[PDB]
Amino acid sequence: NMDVIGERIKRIKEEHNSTWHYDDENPYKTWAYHGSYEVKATGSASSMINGVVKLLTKPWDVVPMVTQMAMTDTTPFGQQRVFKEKVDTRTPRPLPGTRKVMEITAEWLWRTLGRNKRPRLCTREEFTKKVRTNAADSAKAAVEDEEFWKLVDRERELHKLGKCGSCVYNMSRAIWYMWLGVRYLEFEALGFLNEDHWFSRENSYSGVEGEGLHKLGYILRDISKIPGGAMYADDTAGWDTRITEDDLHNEEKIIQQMDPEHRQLANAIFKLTYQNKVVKVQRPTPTGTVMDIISRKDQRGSGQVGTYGLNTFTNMEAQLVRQMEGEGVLTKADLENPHLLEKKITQWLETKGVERLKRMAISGDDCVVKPIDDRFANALLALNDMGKVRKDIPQWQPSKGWHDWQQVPFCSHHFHELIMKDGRKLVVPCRPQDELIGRARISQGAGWSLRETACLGKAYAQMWSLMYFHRRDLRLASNAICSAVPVHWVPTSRTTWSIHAHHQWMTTEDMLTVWNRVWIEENPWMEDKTPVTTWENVPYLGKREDQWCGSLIGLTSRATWAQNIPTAIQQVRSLIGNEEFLDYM
Ligand SMILES: COc1cccc(S(=O)(=O)NC(=O)c2cc(-c3ccc(C#CCO)s3)c(OC)cc2OC)c1
Ligand SMILES: [Zn+2]
Ligand SMILES: [Zn+2]
Repeated sequence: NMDVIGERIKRIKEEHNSTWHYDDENPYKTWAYHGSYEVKATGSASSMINGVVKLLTKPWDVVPMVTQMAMTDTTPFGQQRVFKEKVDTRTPRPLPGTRKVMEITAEWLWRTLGRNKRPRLCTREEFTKKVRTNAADSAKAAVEDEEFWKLVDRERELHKLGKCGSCVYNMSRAIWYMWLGVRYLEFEALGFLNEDHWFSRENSYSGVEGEGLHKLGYILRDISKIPGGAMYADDTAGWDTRITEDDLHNEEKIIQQMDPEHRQLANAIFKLTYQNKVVKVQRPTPTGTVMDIISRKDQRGSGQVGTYGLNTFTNMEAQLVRQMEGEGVLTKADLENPHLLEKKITQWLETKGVERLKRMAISGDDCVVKPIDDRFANALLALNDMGKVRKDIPQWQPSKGWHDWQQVPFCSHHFHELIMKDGRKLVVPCRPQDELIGRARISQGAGWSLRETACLGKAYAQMWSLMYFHRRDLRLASNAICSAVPVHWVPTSRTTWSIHAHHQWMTTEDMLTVWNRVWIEENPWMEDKTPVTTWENVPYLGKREDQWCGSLIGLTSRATWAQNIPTAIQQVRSLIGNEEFLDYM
């Protein structure tokens, strides 16, 4: 194993020769520990509060879920405890028959995904445009520096020789150039999966990449029209820690479809930074803070370019295998059998495979499956054996599914069908309101002026008018924030990092205009393109559903808040100063 990771460790070792030591009190049990050196502690024990949102959401100052979100520890203490709880595990190797089925499904799935698309290398100018159309960070400074690209070419030459000198996963401008350089190289070799939308619904059948939150509900509603059993949405306990060496080897079959110059670089990414990895993690000691240098041959690194796509691929594969088990194609004896018959797996994939993928909505580790019948609830042999053990349920307890798509959890949301005053139906996204308010009340980082804080508040208020308008409290709060923040101020920073976020709320354009564009114009499931001219024609959940999902409607504190909200608006206005403001109440 030292033949792949050696050069990276030797460099860190040499660079930190003053403080390099082998700490014998290290907590690594499944990760290989190479040594430590001294660092300055990074992180915060709590999270910075957005005072603009907090002032306009008074009834939530006392809500437990709202307070909990305002915490979250990124210090070496918090960092060590998250590592201990999840990341320091070992997944038992899947049985020989399970490995055989997985391998056959992986080959077939890769041929299907690349039936119209051809893999290709991504470029410096693509990476440059992405960094630029995100920054408006020291990443835009690096991208503009020629010496950064020279380090990239040096590293790539080592990768062409099957060597790695500086691609280290992190749990001076030199270390940062090595980090951004590692991400460019990964973007170069595997970025095509994201950039050329290999996991779009049209290309993957089960995928939902590029759809966006406002469309996931409609996709769930279309899956419900297919004959079969209930809709299952089982959560995996730490999906990324459950990615095995057999998973990684199946994921790399994609290199067979690549041009030779591309294959070489993708192989270097797999073999050197996925199937082997050098990791840096901060640890508090009595003497101070240290950086630990660890390594391992499996698991997925969350902060990686290929993570979403390769997780979507492996989950699509794992769910097809569970469907085969559910249908009787895969038995307990088959899973234990190394000399298992490939023919029936092939026959099922070639005759039923695409139809079976159409029954699913898969986004990373997130899945919804509508099997042909309910035998699927008890088809747990392959799932547990593959290592995709379900979260908070005994291993052999049958899965509980839903006979109503509106009750199905997917991507931290559930989805409602609303009837508009004009008779038209909308499918809207919903999540517990405490999470939405809790998230909006968090400002990202320290040393942020009122302008930047208010603008982030406007971005959250505008995300709510576009996605969560059907929530009474959120439409009021959103109007209140847009009344307190100057009209010509542009929403800054991001409200979310989700791949399902398209950020149409990042504008000074009228929100009712953006609403019509998303929900009417661009909406393929809205046949009648008649615009909605007033927000009074933009619907709400029924009071009871609103209450079921976290609303404070019907509470005295909420009535007191709604009554006194112009007073709070004026206090934010008077503190921001003399600018142009608009009354939305
Ligand atoms: C990923 O892991 C996290 C962990 C903690 C925090 C966060 S976060 O605050 O940065 N984001 C979310 O909580 C969050 C947001 C969304 C969306 C919101 C609006 C959207 C739209 C549109 C139309 O284009 S999409 C979403 O949609 C599926 C899924 C999300 O989470 C699973 C993320
Ligand atoms: Zn490298
Ligand atoms: Zn809801």
